Amino acid sequence: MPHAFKPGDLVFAKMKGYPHWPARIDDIADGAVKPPPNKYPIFFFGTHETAFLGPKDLFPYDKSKDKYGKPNKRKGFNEGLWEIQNNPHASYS
Repeated sequence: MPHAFKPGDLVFAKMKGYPHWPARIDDIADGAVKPPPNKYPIFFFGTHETAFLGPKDLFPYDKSKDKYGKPNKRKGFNEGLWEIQNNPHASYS
C-alpha cells in the first residue's frame, strides 16, 4: 500500500497550462527556503525549475508513464523524459 510522498519519489507533476511533467520530490538543503505547509518542493526535469505543489497535482511515475510519458513539443519536456528515465537522482544544479 502507498506511503506519503518523500524526497526522491518520481512523479508527473501538473501545473495549470502545462502537460503533466516529469519531475521528482526534492529534498530541502539546510539553510534553504522551505515550502508552504502541505506543499512539496517539486523539481521539474528538463527545465530544472522548482515549484511547490500538493499531492493533488502529483502522479506517481511508474503508474502514470504509459499515459504521460510521450514526447511533447513544450520547451524542455523531451530532455525531461530522458532525465527521469536515465538519471533521475543526479545533481542538475
